[PDB]
Amino acid sequence: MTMDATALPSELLVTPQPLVGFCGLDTARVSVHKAVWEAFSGSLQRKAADRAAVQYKLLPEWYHPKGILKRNWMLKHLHVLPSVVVLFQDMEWNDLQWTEKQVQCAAIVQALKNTLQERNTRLCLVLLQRAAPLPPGEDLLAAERAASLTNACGITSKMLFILPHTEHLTGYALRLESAFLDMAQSYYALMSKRIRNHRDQLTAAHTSLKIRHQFKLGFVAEMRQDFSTGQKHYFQAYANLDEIRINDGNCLEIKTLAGFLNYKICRLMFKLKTPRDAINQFIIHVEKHKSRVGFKDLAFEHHAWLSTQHSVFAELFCEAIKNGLPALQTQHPGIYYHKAAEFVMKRRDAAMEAYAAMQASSVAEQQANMQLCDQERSYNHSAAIIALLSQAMAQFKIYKCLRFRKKLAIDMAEEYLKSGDHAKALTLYSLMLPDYRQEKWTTIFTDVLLKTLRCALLSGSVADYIACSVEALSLRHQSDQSERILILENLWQVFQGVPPMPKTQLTPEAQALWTSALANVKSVEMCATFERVQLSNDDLLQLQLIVRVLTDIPLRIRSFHVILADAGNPQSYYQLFCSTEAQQFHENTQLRIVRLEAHMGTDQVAALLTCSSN
Repeated sequence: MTMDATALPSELLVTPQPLVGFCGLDTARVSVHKAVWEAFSGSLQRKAADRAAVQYKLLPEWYHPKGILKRNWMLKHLHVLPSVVVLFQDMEWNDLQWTEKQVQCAAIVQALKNTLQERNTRLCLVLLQRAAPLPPGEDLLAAERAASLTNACGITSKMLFILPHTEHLTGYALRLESAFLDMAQSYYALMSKRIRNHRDQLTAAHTSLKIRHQFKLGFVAEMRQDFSTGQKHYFQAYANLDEIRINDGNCLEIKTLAGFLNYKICRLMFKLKTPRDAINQFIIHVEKHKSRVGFKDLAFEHHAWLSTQHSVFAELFCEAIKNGLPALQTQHPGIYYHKAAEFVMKRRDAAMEAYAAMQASSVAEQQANMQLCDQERSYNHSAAIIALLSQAMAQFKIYKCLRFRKKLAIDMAEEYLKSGDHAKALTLYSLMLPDYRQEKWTTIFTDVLLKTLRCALLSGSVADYIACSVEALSLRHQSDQSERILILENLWQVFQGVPPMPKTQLTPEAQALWTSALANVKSVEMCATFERVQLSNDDLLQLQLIVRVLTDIPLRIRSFHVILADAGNPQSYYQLFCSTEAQQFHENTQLRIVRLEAHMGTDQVAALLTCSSN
């Protein structure tokens, strides 16, 4: 009435299936019963369609509805009440043991039916036989047994069954499956009759009860593989939810109900091979819900639910893929993963100012908001962003949308930086530079480059630091000149061991990081100019390579080395006296330079723009 219709998150996320249960038993009877139990699980072994959909639980102002009034009654409707109960003993004709088992089985099934009457589950009686098969029509004592047991508890003869050995037990377990299915379905149809005869009446326009009735009958139809009546009922329940215009800040219960039935309807669509329907539903719903909230909006609201909603819908997509629905994938494989990811980022941000407002001051219900603040503080982990982008990246790779994998990987790296775990971030950036450099998009390339330098300096990975710095040098004309100069001087500093000057930009811990390093770390665009390739019998070659500098700020002129190329035999412009080659070797000789060995100001470039052949 005033309480919530249903409060179960992730209700029956698993495929709803028929559920038959029966009384708990000791280890030795179940030890004889083993072969029967793995005969049951052979359906799990066999293909799912060959598997009977049933499952095994193995237990030990109008007036409100029965069994429907509560969400806990509802959860009971899930599993707590199997639609079939079967009492297990062995059927064994005997002399005195026969009578003893008669008396005891009669009494126990008597209590069992005393339990089962109100819950209306019918109690079918199936008994094991290890003895030789009985020819029907031969034993009149079997007839007396049937009479006595049937009159013991009112369970009819047809309900009674016999459990033979495996070669027959297989087919008879299967026909048992069929009978259990039939009587469960009869139960479910009856229970739906209950629902409908309740539905005819109304509690003077509450319609929450109506939603409960549709949702219960959704259980029923989903359960019975109808897949249709339930989804119609879900549609109608959601509609009547809508006609309930929001009274007040209690939009959250509405949104939760919406998400529940929304999952239900979408997945039921996916069961029915109606992807377009599902897509339109989920969009319609999510922007409806975006428009839903106006206030409070404690920034818990609209963020967590929306992210979870996208999450669930991508999960439904994956369910569809498991089914085999590629119509939705060929358009876009991992649609809502990274929308959910951006929503959880927004959620962390919202948490930031939620904190901030909590520092403002903190007479009714306010303590609840306080525990809310604390609980979302628990949520400040935001590794969920990482997981969501992980799934998004995988799914994007599934259909070759590499642009977005790169974008979401940079998002991963930047949140790693917010995570502080700059190491993984620099690993990502290290992988991500080459693709952009090939891509030539000169805007983005420097934009990621400055961040990559930031990661290198914080990490103290001086090798990557210098490499990305020198590639920035090669074409740094987009940025300001003095910054180029500072980069270069920091580079020389670190080649000869001096820490970089942005000391306030650095922290003592990172100081330790890169003071520690360089123990293993060892060893502007210009051109190689060879005057004479394909050497003849006698010649000489001097400094003809021309070291053009694209950077404005000059490279300091101290030294340089060129390593004599092994091709064949092992051996503002600045033109100088270096002039290595002055000797004679064998003819038909060519040359090719690995790296600059740039000892002008720096020791060496460590980045391969020392072209071999232009």
